[PDB]
Amino acid sequence: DIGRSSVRPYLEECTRRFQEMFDRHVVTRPTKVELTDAELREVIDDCNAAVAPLGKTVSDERWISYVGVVLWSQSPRHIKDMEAFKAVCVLNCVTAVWDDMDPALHDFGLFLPQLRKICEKYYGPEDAEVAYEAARAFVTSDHMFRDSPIKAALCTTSPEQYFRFRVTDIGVDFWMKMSYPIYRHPEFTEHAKTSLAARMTTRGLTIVNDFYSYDREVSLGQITNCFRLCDVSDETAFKEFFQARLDDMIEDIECIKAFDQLTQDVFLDLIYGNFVWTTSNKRYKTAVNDVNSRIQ
Amino acid sequence: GRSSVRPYLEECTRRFQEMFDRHVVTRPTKVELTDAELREVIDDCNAAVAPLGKTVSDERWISYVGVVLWSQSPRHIKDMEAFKAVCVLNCVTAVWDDMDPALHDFGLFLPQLRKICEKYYGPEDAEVAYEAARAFVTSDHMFRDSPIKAALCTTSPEQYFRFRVTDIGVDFWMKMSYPIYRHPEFTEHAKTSLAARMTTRGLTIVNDFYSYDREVSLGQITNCFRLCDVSDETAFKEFFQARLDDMIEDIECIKAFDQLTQDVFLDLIYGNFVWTTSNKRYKTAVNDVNSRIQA
Ligand SMILES: [Cl-]
Ligand SMILES: [Cl-]
Ligand SMILES: [Mg+2]
Ligand SMILES: [Mg+2]
Ligand SMILES: [Mg+2]
Ligand SMILES: [Mg+2]
Ligand SMILES: [Mg+2]
Ligand SMILES: [Mg+2]
Repeated sequence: DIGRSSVRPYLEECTRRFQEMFDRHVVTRPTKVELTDAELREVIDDCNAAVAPLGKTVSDERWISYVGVVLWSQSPRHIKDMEAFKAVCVLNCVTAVWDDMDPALHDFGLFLPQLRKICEKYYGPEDAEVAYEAARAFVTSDHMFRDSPIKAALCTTSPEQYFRFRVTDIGVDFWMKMSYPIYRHPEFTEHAKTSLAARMTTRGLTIVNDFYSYDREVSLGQITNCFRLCDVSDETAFKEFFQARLDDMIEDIECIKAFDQLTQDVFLDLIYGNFVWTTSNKRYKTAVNDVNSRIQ
Repeated sequence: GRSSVRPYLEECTRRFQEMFDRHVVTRPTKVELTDAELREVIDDCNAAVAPLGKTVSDERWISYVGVVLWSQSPRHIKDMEAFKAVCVLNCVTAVWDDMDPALHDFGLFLPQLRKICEKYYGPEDAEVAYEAARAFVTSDHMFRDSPIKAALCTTSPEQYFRFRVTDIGVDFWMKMSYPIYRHPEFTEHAKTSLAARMTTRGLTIVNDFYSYDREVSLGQITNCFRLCDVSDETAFKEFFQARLDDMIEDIECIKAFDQLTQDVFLDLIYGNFVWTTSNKRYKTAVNDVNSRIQA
């Protein structure tokens, strides 16, 4: 019940502890990519050009709120392909719309060609297929698991089962497989394609997202959130659960430091940058305001 | 003696089997190949690894291929050409897994993997199977003397099994096996790698226990039982129970999948155990079936 329906009492302390953790384990700050107004407008118009078959209009402010994760969580010091950057901007945004849509509106025949059109505009032939398959797999997974028994089992059993589901469902495998062309770094490209890149970063992305999206998701009956494993109405059990998740994040980050310099740079900018964006998006500042729910 | 799980061999085998009978229930069935299929498979295996210069005996091929014969899901098979492809791809990449890396020639071996995939698979599936084979052999190579491998295999069971999702080859297996079944739900789980992540621990814990002696004699660190002091019967006992607990949890969550997919997942884990307990490979440290000869 409502005594369990929000993580608001822990908002300030957990935000502080998240930042404390990154300052002591990552150290290097994330950094915005600033697109021009023309580049931002190109991205947005391509976004509108992808969801228009599905019928709905999406405001500039909604697009800008979706695209911030790409602006904050890539690795600017290592970028070599700004066309691949813009592709990740568009692909991220249009599949976030899909993630927010009611499944009865998931028209694959109309939407999948639009995803391919994006990948072919921005990527070479081989990259286009890799980016497109991951986009296809991501939107199919989100459709697949709406009120699936599989999701219920994997989210309610253990943190191990839940994070295993999230390697795909949170979109990080997709992210890696559309982002390696930005960097054109051979080791990073191989970790992206084995999905080791996604598995190394899944928990740090997921735990942060789950904390700040918890209120919205429970109000909408969405079960894919690790803090639904613990009783968030008891401070003691919550704090103990939360420390376990910080420990998870720390172990991952320290193992990431065994990767080569450029690769760990990208991995860590992703995790820390997602945190910075997540704490500045109004999507995650009520259960249900007008920038995150709508309609069903 | 410190690198051997020999004192634990009988009890752990019994406990493994008891676990499967209780939690899986239905046993695996071994695929019978005719003489012509088996000779087609071995001929293509030899043709594929010939440019790497190391002869491989029929007996060695048969030892590699048994895992495919035992760990697929016979009552759901629809495409025996894809089945034969998995036989060949499994065996040739197992030889690669047993090669000194100085003999890894990607320029000679990668086109042999492509030629196998194009023979047995439709056009999309040949790409999916080829990429996963490429991913597997490249990973085995690039992690051979690697601080990344050291970190993931020494830190925690959690980091270890994360590396094994790729390293043991199960993601490869799923991406080349889905065409055998033509089951739409199974094909998607294969392509997201959820299939692989559900089955990794049950495959890895079994294989690790029985390949431990061989691996530590060859200086191979990719084995979860190197996380515990196998010379401490109390510490080993507690560790082994924790790994059984991991297998049980995975298996009970697999049962939430649709009936066919769950048959394929559980046949894979249990069939692998049945094959492993009768593979000669695992019966010495290094024997001249599974020798990767060196130095
Ligand atoms: Cl959900
Ligand atoms: Cl190894
Ligand atoms: Mg989602
Ligand atoms: Mg969502
Ligand atoms: Mg969320
Ligand atoms: Mg190996
Ligand atoms: Mg091996
Ligand atoms: Mg082994």
